Amino acid sequence: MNSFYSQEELKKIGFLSVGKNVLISKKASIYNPGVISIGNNVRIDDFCILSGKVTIGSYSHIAAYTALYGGEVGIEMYDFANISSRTIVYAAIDDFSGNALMGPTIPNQYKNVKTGKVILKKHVIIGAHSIIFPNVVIGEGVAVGAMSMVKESLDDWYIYVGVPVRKIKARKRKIVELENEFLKSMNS
Amino acid sequence: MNSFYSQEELKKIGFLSVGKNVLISKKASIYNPGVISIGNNVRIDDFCILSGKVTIGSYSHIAAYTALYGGEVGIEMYDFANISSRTIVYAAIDDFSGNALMGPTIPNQYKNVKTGKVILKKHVIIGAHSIIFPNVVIGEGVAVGAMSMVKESLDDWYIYVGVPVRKIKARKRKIVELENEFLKSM
Amino acid sequence: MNSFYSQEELKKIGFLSVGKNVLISKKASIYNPGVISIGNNVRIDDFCILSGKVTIGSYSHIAAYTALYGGEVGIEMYDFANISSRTIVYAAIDDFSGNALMGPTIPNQYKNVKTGKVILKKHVIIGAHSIIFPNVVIGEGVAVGAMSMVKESLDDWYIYVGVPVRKIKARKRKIVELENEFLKSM
Ligand SMILES: C[C@H](O)CC(=O)SCCNC(=O)CCNC(=O)[C@H](O)C(C)(C)COP(=O)(O)OP(=O)(O)OC[C@H]1O[C@@H](n2cnc3c(N)ncnc32)[C@H](O)[C@@H]1OP(=O)(O)O
Ligand SMILES: C[C@H](O)CC(=O)SCCNC(=O)CCNC(=O)[C@H](O)C(C)(C)COP(=O)(O)OP(=O)(O)OC[C@H]1O[C@@H](n2cnc3c(N)ncnc32)[C@H](O)[C@@H]1OP(=O)(O)O
Ligand SMILES: C[C@H](O)CC(=O)SCCNC(=O)CCNC(=O)[C@H](O)C(C)(C)COP(=O)(O)OP(=O)(O)OC[C@H]1O[C@@H](n2cnc3c(N)ncnc32)[C@H](O)[C@@H]1OP(=O)(O)O
Ligand SMILES: Cc1cn([C@H]2C[C@H](O)[C@@H](COP(=O)(O)OP(=O)(O)O)O2)c(=O)[nH]c1=O
Ligand SMILES: Cc1cn([C@H]2C[C@H](O)[C@@H](COP(=O)(O)OP(=O)(O)O)O2)c(=O)[nH]c1=O
Ligand SMILES: Cc1cn([C@H]2C[C@H](O)[C@@H](COP(=O)(O)OP(=O)(O)O)O2)c(=O)[nH]c1=O
Ligand SMILES: [Cl-]
Repeated sequence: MNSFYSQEELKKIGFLSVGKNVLISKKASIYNPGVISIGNNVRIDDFCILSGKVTIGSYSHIAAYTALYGGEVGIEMYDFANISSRTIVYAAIDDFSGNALMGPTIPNQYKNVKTGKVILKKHVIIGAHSIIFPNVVIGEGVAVGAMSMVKESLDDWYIYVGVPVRKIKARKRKIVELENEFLKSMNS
Repeated sequence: MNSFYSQEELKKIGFLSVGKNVLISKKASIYNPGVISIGNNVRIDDFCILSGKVTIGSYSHIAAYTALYGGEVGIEMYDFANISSRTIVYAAIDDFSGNALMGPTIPNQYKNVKTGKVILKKHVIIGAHSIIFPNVVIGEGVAVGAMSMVKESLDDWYIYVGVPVRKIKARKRKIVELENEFLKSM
Repeated sequence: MNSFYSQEELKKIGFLSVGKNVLISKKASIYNPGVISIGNNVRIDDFCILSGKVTIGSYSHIAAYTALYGGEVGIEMYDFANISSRTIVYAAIDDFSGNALMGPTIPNQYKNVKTGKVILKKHVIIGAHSIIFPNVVIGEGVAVGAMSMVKESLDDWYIYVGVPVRKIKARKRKIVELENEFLKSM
C-alpha cells in the first residue's frame, strides 16, 4: 500500500507552490502550507511535520518522522538534498542557559530565541535520528552521520559524525558526475 | 493550521483534571485519561503519547513525538518544566541484564521491572531526542542536553549532557527572576 | 483505552500469516502486509511502521515509533525478541560516501544500495532510540543499549552500547531457564 495524497488532494492543500510527482503522506502534518514551496520529484513520509516557512527543491526524500520547523526565517533544501528518518531541523530554538524562560506557553519578551535560516545545499544527506540547529548552512555535498547534532555551519564536501559533529573524512564528488548524467538522460 | 482539541472536546476526554488554555493535539495518543492531570497553559503536540499516571502543571510544552509512560507510579512535571521533541520518560522499564523475561507479552512473575515515580522539578528543560529512566528526580532548573540519557536523579541548577549524562556547567538562575516578573504582570 | 485492531479487522489486512493474541495499533502503518508474517502474542504500538518483508515470531513487543523497513531481503525476529521505542531497523540503505546518488526519487542505476537480511535471534532486546543497519545478525540473547547504532553482526549473549556499539559485559542467561519455566506453565 501507500499513504500518499492524490494530485486532487494535493491541490486542495494550498501550498505556496508544489511541483510534479510529489508524494506526501496523508499521515504527515503540514502546518501553514501557504508558506511551503516544494519542487518536483519529492517524497515526504509518514509522521513528518512540516511547519512554518519551508522550501524544498527537486529530487528530495524527507523520510518518516522528520520534523522541519521553519518558523519565520525558514528552512531551505536545494536539489538532491535528502533527510533520513527521525531528523529534526529547527530554524528557531530557546535558550537553554537559564537566562530566559522557554517555549510556546511564554510570551516573547521573556525568552531569548535564537533563529536564523537553515540551508541544506545540493547533495546534502542528513543521516537518521539527527538534529540541526538554527542559522546553519550545511555546505554542498556534506553528509552527516546517524545520530548527529549540528549546531554550526558545515564546510562543503565532508562527512561529519557525532554529538556535536566533527569532520571525519572527505565526501567524494562522483555524485556530481552522476547528477549531470541523470539529468542529461532526462533531456534526450 | 492547528491540530488541537477545542475546550469542548477536552472536557469530554475525561481527564482527572485539565486547566485553561490547554492545547492538545488531535494526533497525540492519550491512554487512561482518568489518571492524567494537566494544569493551565500547556501545549502537547502531534504524535505525543501520554499513557497512565501523568501530572503536568502550568506553563509547559510537551513537544511533538514525546512519550510519557507514567504507569501506576506516575510522572510528575512542576510548573515551567518543558520537554523537547522525541523524548521518552519511562516510569517502568524491564531488566536488560538477562536475569528476567521482558515486555508486555510476558507475565509479571517472570519479569523484573524497575519502577519508581519520575519528577521533573520547576524550570526543568529536557532537550530533544532524550530518554529519562524510572525513579529519578530531574532537579529544579536542570537542563538536560539533546540526545542524552538519564538513569539517576540530577542535582539542581546544572546542565548535563551525554549518554549517560554528566554535569558540564551551572544553569543560570535568571529564569527565577523572569518567572516572578512574568507572573506579576499576569 | 487502547488503539488496537480487533482480530476481526486483523484478518482484513492480509498478512502472509498472523497468529493469536496479536495487538496491532490502528496508528501503526503497515505496507505490503502480504509479505509480513506475525506469530502469537505480539504487540506493535502506535506510530510504528512495518514496510516490506518482515517476519516476527511469538512473545514479541515492537514498541511505539519503531520502524522496520524490511525491503525485499527482509527483517526476521525470532521468539522472545523485543524492540524498544523509536528504533529503526534497515534492510537496505544508500551509500553515503559520495560515490552514488541516493533515495527513492532517483533511479536505481545511479544508486549504490547496501542490502542484506537483518536477523534478531531469540531473546534479543534492542534498547530505545536505536538503529540497526543491513546485513546484521544480532546473536541469540544480545542486549543493545539505548541510543546505540549497530552496523555489524553481534556475538551471542553479550551486552553492547554506543555509536557504533562496543561490547561491555556478558548477558546473564537466567532467561533461558525462565523461558523453559514459563512455557511449561502452559
Ligand atoms: C533519505 C534517503 O532516503 C537515504 C536514507 O535514508 S539511507 C538510511 C539512513 N542511513 C543512515 O543514517 C546511515 C548513516 N551512516 C553512518 O552514520 C555511517 O557510520 C557513516 C557514513 C557516517 C560513516 O561510515 P564509514 O564511512 O563506513 O566510517 P566508519 O569507518 O564506520 O567510521 C569512521 C569513524 O566515525 C565513527 N562513526 C561512524 N559513524 C558514526 C556516527 N553515526 N556517529 C558517531 N560516530 C560515527 C567511527 O566510530 C569511526 O571513528 P574512529 O575513526 O575514531 O574509529
Ligand atoms: C520545549 C520547548 O519548546 C523548548 C525547545 O523545544 S527548544 C528545541 C530543543 N533544543 C535542544 O534540544 C537544544 C539542546 N542543546 C544542547 O544540547 C546544547 O549543546 C547544550 C545547551 C546542552 C550545551 O550548549 P553550550 O552551553 O553552548 O555548550 P557547548 O560549549 O556546545 O558544549 C559544552 C560541552 O558539552 C558537549 N555537548 C554539548 N551538547 C551536548 C550534547 N547535547 N550531548 C553530548 N555532549 C554535548 C560539548 O561537546 C562540550 O564538551 P567539551 O567541553 O568536552 O568539549
Ligand atoms: C520492548 C520491551 O517492552 C522492553 C522495553 O521497552 S524497556 C524500555 C527501554 N529500555 C532501554 O532502552 C534500556 C536501555 N538500557 C541501557 O542502555 C543500559 O544503560 C544498559 C542495560 C545497556 C547498561 O546498564 P548497566 O548494565 O546497568 O551498565 P552501566 O553500569 O549503567 O554502564 C556500563 C558502561 O556502559 C556505559 N553505558 C551504559 N548504557 C549506555 C548506552 N545506552 N550508551 C552508551 N553507553 C552506555 C556506561 O557509561 C558505562 O561505561 P564505562 O564502563 O565506560 O563507565
Ligand atoms: C515509509 C513509508 C512507505 N510508504 C509506502 C510507499 C512505499 O513505496 C512503500 C515501501 O516504502 P519504503 O519502506 O520506504 O521502501 P522503498 O521506498 O525503498 O521501496 O510503502 C508510505 O506510504 N509511507 C511511508 O511513510
Ligand atoms: C508542531 C505542531 C504545530 N502545530 C500548530 C500549532 C502551532 O501554533 C503551529 C506552528 O507550531 P510550531 O511549528 O511548533 O512553531 P511555533 O511554536 O512557533 O508556533 O502549528 C500543531 O498543531 N501541532 C504540532 O505538533
Ligand atoms: C504505548 C501504547 C499504549 N496503548 C494502550 C494499551 C496498553 O494496554 C495501555 C498501557 O500501555 P503502556 O503505557 O505501554 O504500558 P503497559 O506495559 O502497562 O501496557 O495503553 C496503546 O493502545 N498503544 C500504544 O502505543
Ligand atoms: Cl520519533
